Amino acid sequence: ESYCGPCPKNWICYKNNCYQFFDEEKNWYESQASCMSQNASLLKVYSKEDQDLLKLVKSYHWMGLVHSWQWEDGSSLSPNLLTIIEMQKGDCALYASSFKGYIENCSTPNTYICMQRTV
Amino acid sequence: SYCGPCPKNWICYKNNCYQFFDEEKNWYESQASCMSQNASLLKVYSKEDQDLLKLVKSYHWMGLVHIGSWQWEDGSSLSPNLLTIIEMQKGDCALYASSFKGYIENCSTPNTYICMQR
Ligand SMILES: CN(C)C(=O)[C@@H](NC(=O)c1cc(-c2ccnn2C)ccc1-c1ccc(C(F)(F)F)cc1)c1cccc(C(F)(F)F)c1
Repeated sequence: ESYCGPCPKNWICYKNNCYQFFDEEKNWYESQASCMSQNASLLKVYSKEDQDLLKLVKSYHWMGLVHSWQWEDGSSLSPNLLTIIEMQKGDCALYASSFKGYIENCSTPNTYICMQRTV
Repeated sequence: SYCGPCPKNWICYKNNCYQFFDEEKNWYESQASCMSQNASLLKVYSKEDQDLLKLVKSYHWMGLVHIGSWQWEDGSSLSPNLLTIIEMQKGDCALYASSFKGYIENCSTPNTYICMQR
């Protein structure tokens, strides 16, 4: 038993991370700017256990992974977290279940997931 | 602010706790499963407080049953203007589907289910 947060009211909270799904399709850069305007970043995958809700996410959504692969915050992609699969020539990646990243053209519009860490 | 309290591995949203269960069970077995977790099946009371339900994919048991109207496990009645009820099978139980639909279903049919706690 626990509390979850802190998060803004309109975000899903799970294991002290805040998540928000955006259905208006945008390219990777526009998606990044949208999350930033909400004091957040695109989804960062750092723990299969602490982010196991991602097993339930269907369809395909921008996350903050760019091409080695690294996150927006400049940190590296830890091994054993995502299976990166070629799909379209590009330097950005879409999250899909379960813990997959599909390589995609950064200019192609897609739905996206923003995330705020609380620590 | 903070959301909860909830059990550690449940989703929290606007102070309600939600858990999806992938093992298919009939309505009665699903009700017993949620009760074992000191919870109940999903109750829908507000499209605003529960707008995350717009994002739910597929069909899942909720706590709505027919006896002279539809009622939740807790005995309260279905509020008007909350769910569109759709009938394509003979039954006395209902599956939730987005967006704010209830599909009448045979209580004996195995389905995935959503538990909720508050
Ligand atoms: C992109 N989005 C939005 C998805 O993918 C959504 N996924 C499913 O709703 C979803 C898909 C499945 C599933 C397995 C195989 N096919 N499908 C559709 C099986 C179950 C669910 C599910 C059911 C109930 C709940 C609930 F009620 F406990 F919360 C949460 C998920 C989604 C992912 C993560 C969180 C949410 C939510 F609801 F919290 F906002 C929704």
